[PDB]
Amino acid sequence: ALTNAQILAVIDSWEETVGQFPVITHHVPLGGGLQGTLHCYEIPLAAPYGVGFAKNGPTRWQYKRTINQVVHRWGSHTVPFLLEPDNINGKTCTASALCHNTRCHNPLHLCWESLDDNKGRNWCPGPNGGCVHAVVCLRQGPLYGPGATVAGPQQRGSHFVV
Amino acid sequence: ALTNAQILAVIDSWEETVGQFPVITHHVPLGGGLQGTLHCYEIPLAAPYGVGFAKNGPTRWQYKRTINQVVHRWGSHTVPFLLEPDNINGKTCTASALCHNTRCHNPLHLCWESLDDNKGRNWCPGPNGGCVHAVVCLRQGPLYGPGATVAGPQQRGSHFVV
DNA sequence: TTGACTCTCTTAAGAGAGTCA
DNA sequence: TTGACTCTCTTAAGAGAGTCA
Ligand code: NA
Ligand code: NA
Ligand SMILES: [Zn+2]
Ligand SMILES: [Zn+2]
Ligand SMILES: [Zn+2]
Ligand SMILES: [Zn+2]
Repeated sequence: ALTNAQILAVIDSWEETVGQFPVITHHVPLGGGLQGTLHCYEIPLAAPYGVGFAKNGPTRWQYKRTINQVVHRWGSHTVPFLLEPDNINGKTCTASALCHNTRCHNPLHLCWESLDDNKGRNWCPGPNGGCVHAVVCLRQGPLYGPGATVAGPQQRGSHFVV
Repeated sequence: ALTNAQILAVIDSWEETVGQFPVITHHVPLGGGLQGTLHCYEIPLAAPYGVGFAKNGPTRWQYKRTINQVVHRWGSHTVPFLLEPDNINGKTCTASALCHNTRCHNPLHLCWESLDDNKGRNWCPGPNGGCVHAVVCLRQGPLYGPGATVAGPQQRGSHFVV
């Protein structure tokens, strides 16, 4: 098994490589009618992506290192959390993009939480609009708002009460 | 089936059958420290379920009627909305349960919206805690709250800024 | 040891369609 | 015509593992 030192070395190699990705400045809603700025470190759209990186899906990548003749591989966003517990409350931990930008690999834009917590950030009003997440959101979620509901609750007869 | 009169016939027969389901009272959080009461009309746990109804999955059912000697079938929760557009902004319309109770078929607890809008109601603060859904929620979402994040954003070196 | 491809799987909100009696 | 079962698929947030040179 990899030692703590080997794991830290893996995290260091990842940061050095991701830190050289193109840095894109984005203006984003924060909630409460305010605007902020996020700086995303974005993996390239096509190969080559960077030392150790390869694409396994349309917006999925993996990071690979060979140690003592053995090949090790991790999801490209999971590396910052290799020294953390990998489950909580019986649920698997997942890399959760606070910037909602799948190509970004900035570890300051990622957290480590259940898939339900991860998903729910899509609808959060944001750090200046009422976010109650203990690890606070960086921006208002892209899907927050009144929605586009086609038809509401309704009945034709009188069989039902609310 | 095809004509307006036949579709109205399907909706009326469905309302009559579901109107005989057992009515179960559920007390629910509304947000803002307040509580309300909903009356769900719950499909039985095992067969028989009711005229026209059959189970295709653990929490999935279908309604079936024979019209013009042909069998027509729909998802158990879609029948109230058979006269509505079946898409919006190029996204499929889905039956969304405002009471978050899958066995419930009370049409006063259903709406018709994209799968993203549907999912997002799981994290809404509720009608007394700040819901902004244009078709308003009936309760606070079951997954609303601070979350259980294991690790927050972090870096080991000095290569990244927020 | 490394790059650039290939394939299938998980979750929880939702679906369509076939086999028998 | 009606009832009671069987199977796989969709979406968008996430994953693991094989092949070849
Ligand atoms: Na996310
Ligand atoms: Na729902
Ligand atoms: Zn980012
Ligand atoms: Zn938040
Ligand atoms: Zn209900
Ligand atoms: Zn709401």
